[PDB]
Amino acid sequence: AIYHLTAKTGSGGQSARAKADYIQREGKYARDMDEVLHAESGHMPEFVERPADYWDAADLYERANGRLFKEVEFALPVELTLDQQKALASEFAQHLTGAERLPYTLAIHAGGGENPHCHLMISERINDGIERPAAQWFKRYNGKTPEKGGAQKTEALKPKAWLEQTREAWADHANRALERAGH
Ligand SMILES: [Mn+2]
Ligand SMILES: [Mn+2]
Ligand SMILES: [Mn+2]
Repeated sequence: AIYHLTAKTGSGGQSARAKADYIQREGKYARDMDEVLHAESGHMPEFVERPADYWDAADLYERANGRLFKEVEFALPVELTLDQQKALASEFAQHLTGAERLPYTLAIHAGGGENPHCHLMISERINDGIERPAAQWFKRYNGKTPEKGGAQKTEALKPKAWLEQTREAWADHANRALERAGH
């Protein structure tokens, strides 16, 4: 079957922290988590103690005309069990952020019960393993001396072909998961 996937960037009055708290049902929404079946983040730099700490910095330090994150949304196969959905979502997140270790946060939602879906926000900053304070992470990159500037930005999510290529990738992933699940 077809599992539609869409995507958009957040710079108008978009707040990374608010978005992260909403999809994970954290913070103010801590008293309404039934909609969240799973949540996970990855590739977070050392200064981050909690995923939200990364989004807080992004909101407090990224320049106005900067890309706070790329939000991706995709439906999950209903036949799959929750564990199978968890593995699939994680697997696909790695597919999009694993090469360049782009920090990300994803959450799986129980759309009613007939429409399970996944929200995934990707930070377009390359984690090179070099420690940088929160106030320095989003500064401009310094090619000559990486440790003295911000994390380098990635252009991998900007190409025009990226959307359909991601859809084809998601399809290949969902399909693969379905067959080895018996379906
Ligand atoms: Mn892959
Ligand atoms: Mn990884
Ligand atoms: Mn949702």
